[PDB]
Amino acid sequence: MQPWGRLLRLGAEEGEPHVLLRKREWTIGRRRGCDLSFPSNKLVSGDHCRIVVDEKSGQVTLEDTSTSGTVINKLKVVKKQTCPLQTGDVIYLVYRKNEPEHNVAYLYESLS
Amino acid sequence: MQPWGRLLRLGAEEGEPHVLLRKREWTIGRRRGCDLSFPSNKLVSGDHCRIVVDEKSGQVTLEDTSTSGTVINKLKVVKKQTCPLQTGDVIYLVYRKNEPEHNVAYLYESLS
Repeated sequence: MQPWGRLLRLGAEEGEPHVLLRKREWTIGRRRGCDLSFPSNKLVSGDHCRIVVDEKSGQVTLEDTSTSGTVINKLKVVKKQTCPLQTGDVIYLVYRKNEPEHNVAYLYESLS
Repeated sequence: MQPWGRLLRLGAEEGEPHVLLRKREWTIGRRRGCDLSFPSNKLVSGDHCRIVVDEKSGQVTLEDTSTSGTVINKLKVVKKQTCPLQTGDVIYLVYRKNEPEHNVAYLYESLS
């Protein structure tokens, strides 16, 4: 099955290869059976999570099956709408993917 | 009224002051009238967005009223659940704040 996505391990030595997702379901875990395995990492659950692409809608999802959870850093676009704000979120009044020099970002933190 | 939260401009010289939110509603825009104004920035709408804390629930919200939107970076925790994935999202199988040496992060990108 043709690749619909890829993964790149960050902070790795120069030349880190991409992992191509050529399956409808991609498992990640400490167990050697997973598609992406981390048998020496004690902080990853046996079956930590799975990435799945929907054939019909075309939407990609990640489902956590670990004992402590999976964290995901995400950029959300709020256009003429309301949105929750939690401590740690960064507000970009101006965001440029190509040129972050022009970014105007603010870290929000509650004091309560 | 006491400060319930604060904002910090990122990427600035050392000594950047936190902006204290002392009002239930805090407007942000190019207009000089806004609580947080950017009169010289042309990429910021007259009234860009508004930050609010519910007197009742205590929840904090950011409402966008700009012409092109407001971007928010999020640190989401997925625990025994599902969640959409978008190109640019970073999956942290292992997350240690301030201890990124132990992080196991993968940048996700769609090919289709």
